[PDB]
Amino acid sequence: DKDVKYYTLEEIQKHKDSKSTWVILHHKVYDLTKFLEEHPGGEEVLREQAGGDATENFEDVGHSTDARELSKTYIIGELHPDDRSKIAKPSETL
Repeated sequence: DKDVKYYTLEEIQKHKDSKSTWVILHHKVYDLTKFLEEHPGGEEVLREQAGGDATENFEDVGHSTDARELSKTYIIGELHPDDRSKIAKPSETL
């Protein structure tokens, strides 16, 4: 409600251990901890790209033109602008 919650890619990569699961959908960190079983599909399918690159594995699924907007109420941030100043050249590395 103020701020970008710019989360570093290190931070997000921890979030798949037990409960806390975040999933990234076009330079946006979506928190889906309270959307695992609540997701109409299963649970583990979100976890398949927890703490990283869920983009390609989400837009491709082509959800709808109503539900993908709903994700915005679950945006907890986006890629930290240091690292994301570097997407420009992926050369990611590393």
